[PDB]
Amino acid sequence: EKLGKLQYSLDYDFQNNQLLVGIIQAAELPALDMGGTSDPYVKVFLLPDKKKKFETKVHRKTLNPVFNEQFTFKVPYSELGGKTLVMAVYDFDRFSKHDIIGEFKVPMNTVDFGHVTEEWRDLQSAEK
Repeated sequence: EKLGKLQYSLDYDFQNNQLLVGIIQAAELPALDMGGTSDPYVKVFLLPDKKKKFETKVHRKTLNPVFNEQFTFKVPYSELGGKTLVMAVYDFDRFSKHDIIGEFKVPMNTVDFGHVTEEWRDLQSAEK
């Protein structure tokens, strides 16, 4: 844990009233596969905030992958106010015990979805 980072650019399509979380890449998180690599997968959902578990495409034998991967957040900015953005780097290792790699906790009230949210966001240690 203390995962490294995942830089993103999250945008709003407001006339479907949904947020968009198009990250970039996560970099150099611990390997859960038999090749000193991982098969990254990002869990992205909220509570009654929008409990929509979306999923990154699995990046085989690399935990430092760059997708620019859209986390579909079907909640308006006005609706953001209550909402809690949790994001979870999870390794789908298809065989062994799946280790949760990392996570980040992102409260809506701190995230400005006026236009495009571009900042380099770090994967913090998850203990799940």
